[PDB]
Amino acid sequence: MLQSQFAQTPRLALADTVIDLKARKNLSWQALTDGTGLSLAFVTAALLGQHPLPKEAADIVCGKLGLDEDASRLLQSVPLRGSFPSGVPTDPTMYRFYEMLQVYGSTLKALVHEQFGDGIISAINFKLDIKKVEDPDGGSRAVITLDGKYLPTKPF
Amino acid sequence: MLQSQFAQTPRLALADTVIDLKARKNLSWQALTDGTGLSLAFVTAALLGQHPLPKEAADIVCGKLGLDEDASRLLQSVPLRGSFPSGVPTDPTMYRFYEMLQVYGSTLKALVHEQFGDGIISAINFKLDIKKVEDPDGGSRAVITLDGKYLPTKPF
Amino acid sequence: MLQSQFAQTPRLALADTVIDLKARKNLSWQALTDGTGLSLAFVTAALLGQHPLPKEAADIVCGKLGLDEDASRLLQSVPLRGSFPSGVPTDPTMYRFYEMLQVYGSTLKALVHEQFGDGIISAINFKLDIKKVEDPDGGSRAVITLDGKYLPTKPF
Amino acid sequence: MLQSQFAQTPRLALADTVIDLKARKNLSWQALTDGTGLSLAFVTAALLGQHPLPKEAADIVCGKLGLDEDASRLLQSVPLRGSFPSGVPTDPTMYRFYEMLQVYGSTLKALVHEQFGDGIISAINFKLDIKKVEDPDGGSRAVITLDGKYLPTKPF
Amino acid sequence: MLQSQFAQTPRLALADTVIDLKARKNLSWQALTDGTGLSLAFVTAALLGQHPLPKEAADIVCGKLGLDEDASRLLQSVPLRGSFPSGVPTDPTMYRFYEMLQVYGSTLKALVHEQFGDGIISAINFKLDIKKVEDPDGGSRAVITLDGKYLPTKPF
Amino acid sequence: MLQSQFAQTPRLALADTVIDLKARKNLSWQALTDGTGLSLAFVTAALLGQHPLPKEAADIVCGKLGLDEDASRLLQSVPLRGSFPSGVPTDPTMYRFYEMLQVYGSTLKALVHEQFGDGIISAINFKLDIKKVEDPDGGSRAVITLDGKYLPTKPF
Amino acid sequence: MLQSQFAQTPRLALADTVIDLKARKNLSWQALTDGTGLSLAFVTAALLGQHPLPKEAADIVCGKLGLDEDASRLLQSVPLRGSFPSGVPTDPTMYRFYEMLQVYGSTLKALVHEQFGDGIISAINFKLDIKKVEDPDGGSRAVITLDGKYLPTKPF
Amino acid sequence: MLQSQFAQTPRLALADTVIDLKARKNLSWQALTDGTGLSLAFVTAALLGQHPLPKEAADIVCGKLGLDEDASRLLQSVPLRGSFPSGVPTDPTMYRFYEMLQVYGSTLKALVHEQFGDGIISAINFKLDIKKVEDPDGGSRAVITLDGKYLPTKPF
Amino acid sequence: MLQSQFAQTPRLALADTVIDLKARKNLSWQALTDGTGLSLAFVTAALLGQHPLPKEAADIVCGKLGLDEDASRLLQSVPLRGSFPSGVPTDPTMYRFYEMLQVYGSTLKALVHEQFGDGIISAINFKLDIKKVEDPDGGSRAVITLDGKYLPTKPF
Amino acid sequence: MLQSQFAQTPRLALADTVIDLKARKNLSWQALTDGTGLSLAFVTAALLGQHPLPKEAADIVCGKLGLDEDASRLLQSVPLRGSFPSGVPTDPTMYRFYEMLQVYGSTLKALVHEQFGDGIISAINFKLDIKKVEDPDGGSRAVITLDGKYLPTKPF
Ligand SMILES: [Cl-]
Ligand SMILES: [Cl-]
Ligand SMILES: [Cl-]
Ligand SMILES: [Cl-]
Ligand SMILES: [Cl-]
Ligand SMILES: [Cl-]
Ligand SMILES: [Cl-]
Ligand SMILES: [Cl-]
Ligand SMILES: [Cl-]
Repeated sequence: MLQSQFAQTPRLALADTVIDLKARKNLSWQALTDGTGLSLAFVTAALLGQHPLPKEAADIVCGKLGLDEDASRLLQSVPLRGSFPSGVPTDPTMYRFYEMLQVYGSTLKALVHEQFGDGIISAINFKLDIKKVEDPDGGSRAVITLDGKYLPTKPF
Repeated sequence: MLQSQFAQTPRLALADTVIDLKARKNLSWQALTDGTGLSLAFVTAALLGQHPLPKEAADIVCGKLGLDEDASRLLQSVPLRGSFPSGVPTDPTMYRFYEMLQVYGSTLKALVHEQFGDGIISAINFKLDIKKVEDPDGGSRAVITLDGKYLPTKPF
Repeated sequence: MLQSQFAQTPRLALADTVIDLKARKNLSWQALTDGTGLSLAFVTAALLGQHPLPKEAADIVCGKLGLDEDASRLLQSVPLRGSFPSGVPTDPTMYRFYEMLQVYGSTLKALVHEQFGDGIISAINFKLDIKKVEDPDGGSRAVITLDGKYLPTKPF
Repeated sequence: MLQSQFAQTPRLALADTVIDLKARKNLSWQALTDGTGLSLAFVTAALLGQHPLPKEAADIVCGKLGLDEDASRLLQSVPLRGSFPSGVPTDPTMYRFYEMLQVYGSTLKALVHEQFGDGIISAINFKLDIKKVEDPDGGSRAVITLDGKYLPTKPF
Repeated sequence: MLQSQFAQTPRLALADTVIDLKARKNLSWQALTDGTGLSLAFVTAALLGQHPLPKEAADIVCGKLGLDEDASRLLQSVPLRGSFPSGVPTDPTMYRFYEMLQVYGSTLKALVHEQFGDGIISAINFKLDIKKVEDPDGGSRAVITLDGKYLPTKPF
Repeated sequence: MLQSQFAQTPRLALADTVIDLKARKNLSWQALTDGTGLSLAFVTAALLGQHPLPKEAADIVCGKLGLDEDASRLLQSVPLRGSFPSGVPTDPTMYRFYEMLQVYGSTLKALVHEQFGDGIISAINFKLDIKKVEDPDGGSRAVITLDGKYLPTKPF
Repeated sequence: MLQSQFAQTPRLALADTVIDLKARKNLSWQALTDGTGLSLAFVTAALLGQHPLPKEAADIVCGKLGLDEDASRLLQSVPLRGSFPSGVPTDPTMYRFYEMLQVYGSTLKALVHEQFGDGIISAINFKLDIKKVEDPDGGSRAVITLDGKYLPTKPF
Repeated sequence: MLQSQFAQTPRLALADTVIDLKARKNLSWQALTDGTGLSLAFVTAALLGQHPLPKEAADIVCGKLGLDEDASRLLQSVPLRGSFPSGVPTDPTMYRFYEMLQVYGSTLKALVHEQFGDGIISAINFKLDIKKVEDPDGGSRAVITLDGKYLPTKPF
Repeated sequence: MLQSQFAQTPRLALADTVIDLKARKNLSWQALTDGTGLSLAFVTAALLGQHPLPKEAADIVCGKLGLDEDASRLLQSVPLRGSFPSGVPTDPTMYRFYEMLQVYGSTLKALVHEQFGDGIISAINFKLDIKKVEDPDGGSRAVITLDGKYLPTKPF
Repeated sequence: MLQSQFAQTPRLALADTVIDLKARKNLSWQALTDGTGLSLAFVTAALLGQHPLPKEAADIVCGKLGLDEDASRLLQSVPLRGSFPSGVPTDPTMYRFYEMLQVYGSTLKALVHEQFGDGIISAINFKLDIKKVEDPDGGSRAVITLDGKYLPTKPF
């Protein structure tokens, strides 16, 4: 039976505990995802308070971190989502993604309506991934793929 | 001498004109991008006030819309960027991209630091692309690629 | 080719014109919906700047109001939506619906997750209806029906 | 003597305990409502801090959860209401209901004044219910009914 | 058909005109209320954009100010209400009433629930009046009466 | 020596204690006022953190609630006043008074200047009272009297 | 009959005209105050939209600037006061007075309650003066005197 | 070596202790300042978290309050200043000083530039004092003196 | 007599015309500074509304831009300063300077207090310059020098 | 594996400890920087929560303060950066740097586009330095150097 949260505090406190135990055991997010059968972006988001995990995955990650059954039960609950509820990010790393939306937000709207029609690209029927690729200039680039269902607005 | 704007008002008024003339001439954003040698998302963003265009591309787009030499010069100016300066978007289409950042923002930070290191993904050394694909369950999906250079923090 | 707006100013000015002409001609919202084949809530929202109308409906409503082809083209454009972008409403009539959300918002979330699962009730695959009913206590009641698709959040 | 709260902190803390105990005991919101004679939405809202319960109902739900007399006394107090006092929700499930109000808020006002008159649809003399129905595509829909008394504004 | 406003701008502009003409003709608010059969507080609020007037009263006030049929029709339309939509007042005269609410707001809630019960004192089924009385210490006092219907919150 | 607070936290914590003890003893606000010689609204506001009480009254109310000398000393200290410092109220009961000010705020200013002159109605040389009347339409009404000294603004 | 404003726009527009005409005639604020019989701070505040002037003073100031009777009548109206309604000042000169309040605001409250009692120092029964003094260490100092009536808070 | 704070929390907690011990010992702000050789406004501000005290004065006031050497070391640290960081004050006593700036802020700017020139009146090279004077019309007045150095803005 | 502005609108409108005329004549900011005898950063800031220019410099730059005597007089007026009064910048170029303050703001305070003492680094007795330097590792760097007088906070 | 923070709370609590221990041992920021091989501004920012330290440097600074291995591990984690996430600073020392951005922000943008081109000055590839210089007029000045890489916008 699915349980849900009405406030962020319990799952943010669990995320605090994950960050601490992960650092103490010198673990990576990839290591916590290994063996769950789920995607790196989904499992990491769940541990940071933004998704529930299915029971089997929750128990797997909880064993790796040394978390108990109470923690696993909480990880399986549907959270109250939002990773920056208290204002636009000040952190440069997070801010750049907001800046991408500032520069291209109106473009995304315009091109969605041209290429698809009236409606939205879903954030729920939706997958996200990030990959590192080499830049021909020698550096590296992050390629973030947003893959969302088009939901049309139809007259009724 | 490259020129720049100190306020959004002139380029937003020019964007207003573009929207109106594009509708009057029944044009697409793709048609305005055709012949510029630049990508759809970049030219559309420029027309909506978020990038300068080089002189050649500015003159081509202005020719298609019936805009004069003053408009083309304004289009070649460096703008004061930002497509939603007056609050989080209320428009559902733009809001969904903000929601993606709310759910995955902390995950993106965590995975950038794991896969790249301390630093940022650029929003200016940056490419944006939208593809429309078929949805297996019926309908269509948008696959949006954000491609940004990794810039490391420099200890000093 | 479908056209879209990047700012609210043009459609809000058209809505201003609609309000003025509707009053001068002593028309009702029901009369403006009559003959479109569309629902009262959808057509009224479109006229107030929150939806595009298809060409045939746009042409019919503009005929009743005495609006020209430029207005009809604008009415057919996809708007930048949001009926209160400048803060929580002060108007008592609109505020009561906001108050309903303040009192029951956490309940709606909890019961959606219990009866449907993780995910959302859609605001896009969505229909709205308002009915007037006579109250046994004397007077009347409004029965507002929100009818939205459940979109599940699935692990990936 | 009926008692009331002047701050949200105690009832939010009680709601915290309800969420935790219902998860620990594998109870549903419907299970807690059973036997109170009150509607699911009302009892759930009360437990989440937005209504008082009558003594009989409060003792019923507290008995199921293992909460003591101090908790039941607090549940019987009139709360300081508001389920999102610290900003527009970031949670997608809650946000969609806010978005419905952004798109249709001005329409609701217009149609209330046309069909009822000057005045408001009450959020106090008011009932809310949520029903799950099938969608033809094999999924499901939520039909949320808002049923409020019309209170007229009359000259004085 | 009763008409309504969706934006404040037309009625605020009409209020602007009223203020200017009132000053030019050396009129009082009492003089504009005289002959309408309505209360000073209601007619004054209507002229300042916060209520509609019935046709007869609207034509009378409009006659005293020299306003035409267009102004009178607008005065008869249901407004989008709110006399300070852009922040807490800075004006000392209005601010003091806000301060009374800051000092006594929690007291009013506490005493309403004790003397009436759970529910609200209505701002819609509501009358306001201001009286001037001589202060025994010299000077004068304003006695402002707020007279609102108690609307109970009952379980459903 | 009269003492004063620089932060709300201690008196808000004392108010928390008052609410809890009042509920445990099934007391009314009227019972706490009885025997102090002061008005219900003043004593209630003091206990909710918005006024100091004189020593005699502070000792009487503390005796009824079971509060010690430390609580009484704090009740005698001048508070940092303000019953909603963190935003416009979400609670329906408190909000209605704010709405009253939104609708009639500009009217109150206009009528004060007409009937008194330039200046303010005091929130300091000020008395507040709430009375219940059993209204012929069935139910009851609250009659709230705001009684404030007129303080004129004079050239200097 | 004393007239009053409900919006700042007319007096801000008059203030714009004053500033422009003052610059064209190379006048000082002191020259505009000369002959009115009123204080420099009061007349300057009036011209900047924050006080009404008496008829005789309004006429004298209007004659020196070349302003007409419409301007004088508006200058005699009671304004909607507030010189920074749109946020904390960014201007360094005004900001320093705000900073004085940030550093010493809690001290001013504490010392008012110690030296006077519970209550306020009036901003209405109030005089402001600024004086220039030479600094013994070279340069000059501004001595700004705030002179306000103590209004006590008394139990009722 | 001079120490400094980067967050307000420690000095606000110390100010909390000062307020409590001052009340327990029935001391005045004047009594705490007397014997330090410093001005009442400076020492009171320091104790409320807004200035560091020199070692000799810090130990003297700590001796009067019964505070230990840890507290004195904290009182000697340069604070992160600001007595209302969380919004415009709601407290009437503090608010009147803010209202004074709302009414006269633009006047102060205007007269500073006239009597001194471009630049600022300093809030750092600055002294404040408060003086109680008797009012001829019965009662008392506060005379608050702000005394700041003029720092000119010169072209460079 | 030195003149000053009380609102930003005139100088922002003048800045608008500067930007437009500078682009039409294809001028550089350096070209506008040449011949004034003043620094590039000061003259540019003046033209963008943030400083007054001396008469001779104002007349020189106005001659180069084709602005008339009215514009020069406005350029000689002391402005109401602030280049982003309407929120944190969205433009990436301006935002980075804000981001440096976000990252290093607490460090600047700490190191100012250690190296200088209690007090401030002045923004008024202050010079700014920006210089382009080659980066030893490739590309270019901007070196922005902030040169401000230390003003100590001393006890009084 | 590099670790990162998702919330500011742990590194802000460590900064609290650093400040306390630094004062207790009467240390300077320079003494904490000595031996790290890093610059004063970088190490100080790291200790205040704004940068990770390399292991060697983290261990050295922890040895000077009496901090354990948990503190050092935390200092090596990439922080969620931002030294004023809860509003514009009230602290005068910090505020002056914000004020320099208010006065010169548009100038910096303008001159970056003139001297470098379209793009930004980095806050990430960035060095900060403070120098104390004696003022000829008596006293001292801070010469603060901001040294950031120019990052060009890449059209695509
Ligand atoms: Cl969605
Ligand atoms: Cl949706
Ligand atoms: Cl209601
Ligand atoms: Cl109501
Ligand atoms: Cl008052
Ligand atoms: Cl006052
Ligand atoms: Cl200063
Ligand atoms: Cl300064
Ligand atoms: Cl950067």
